[PDB]
Amino acid sequence: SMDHYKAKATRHIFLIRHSQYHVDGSLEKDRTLTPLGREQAELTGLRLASLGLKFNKIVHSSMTRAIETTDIISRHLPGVCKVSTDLLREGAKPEAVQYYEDGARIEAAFRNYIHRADARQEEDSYEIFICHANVIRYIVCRALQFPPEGWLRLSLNNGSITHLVIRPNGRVALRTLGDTGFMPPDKITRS
Amino acid sequence: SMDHYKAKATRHIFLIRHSQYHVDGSLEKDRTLTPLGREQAELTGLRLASLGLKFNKIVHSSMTRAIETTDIISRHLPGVCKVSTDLLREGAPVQYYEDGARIEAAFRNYIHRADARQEEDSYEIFICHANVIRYIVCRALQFPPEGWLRLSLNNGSITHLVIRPNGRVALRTLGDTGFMPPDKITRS
Ligand SMILES: [Cl-]
Ligand SMILES: [Cl-]
Repeated sequence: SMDHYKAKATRHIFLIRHSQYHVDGSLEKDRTLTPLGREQAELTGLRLASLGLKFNKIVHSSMTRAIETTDIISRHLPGVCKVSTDLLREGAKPEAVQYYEDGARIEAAFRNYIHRADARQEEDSYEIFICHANVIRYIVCRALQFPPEGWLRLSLNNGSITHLVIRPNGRVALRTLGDTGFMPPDKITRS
Repeated sequence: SMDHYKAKATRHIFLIRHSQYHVDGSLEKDRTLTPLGREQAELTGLRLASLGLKFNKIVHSSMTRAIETTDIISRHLPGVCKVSTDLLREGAPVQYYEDGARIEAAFRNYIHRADARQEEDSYEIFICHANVIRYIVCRALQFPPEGWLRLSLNNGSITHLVIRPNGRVALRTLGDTGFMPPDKITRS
């Protein structure tokens, strides 16, 4: 649950991990989805469209993998606005500096997108965020008031759907985590 | 992760919540699956069988709703041994102290206990109720057990924990019913 949180209606937060991608592309623009990754994103779009929900917004990382996952999923959700954000990117001892930076960035995403309620919300909301495993796991554990170690102990599939429900008083329920039940096992990957 | 734990191989723990059942049934023998519940169990059985895994065991609650969910799922898993246990039974929706103690006992007997005989990676199914599944997840991951009620598990859902030999635990999915059509999904 969440301290100092007050929103006007319930929020349904769907956190989608980007699909399988070419980790070894030289430049960020080369780090596109794999053919399997494109099929994963089709399955995720099919699933989301099948829920009978009107989504308010798709917010997505500006990394190539997340833009492409979004391009595919959005075809299934005609009329839903898309917002690109650099805040949901991952940055380029190296390890410690990178973790320090990533910590700040994932907390920033939490505060900006999850803890921050919109004063202009007028009904229950259904919000899609397409991004990466660190920020998704972190948001889940942060929202549920789990320990700082905790997010590293989750492991989420490519194209997976995580559903958090946030009540106006800040009560949080995790309805599903890392759901790829809608994908055949021969399409399921972690990277 | 878990302290005082050394296993020989990795264990894949699949925690399945019983399907939808008749909550108002008078006696425990009347609290059977609803027709939709039988449908949910079939979907969960189909999903489990599709994973290409030879499951080592199916451990289930001795409650009617769990026995019935198991009956259906086991049809999809021929040859897999089944063990009934009262350790996974739930009490009513200060007797609650002993129900609490029993979920800890369950965690200890089934999850924290590794088999010295198991030298190969194992795949273990537990079919039981939302309270003990949520507790197990929190305990295995060293989350505040009071976190338990922040987790919501659909009927017939699959929750998957991975336990490495050194006791490191990963949560791979929680409350997965993505294999069920939306109109078949229930929480009670
Ligand atoms: Cl991303
Ligand atoms: Cl049960």
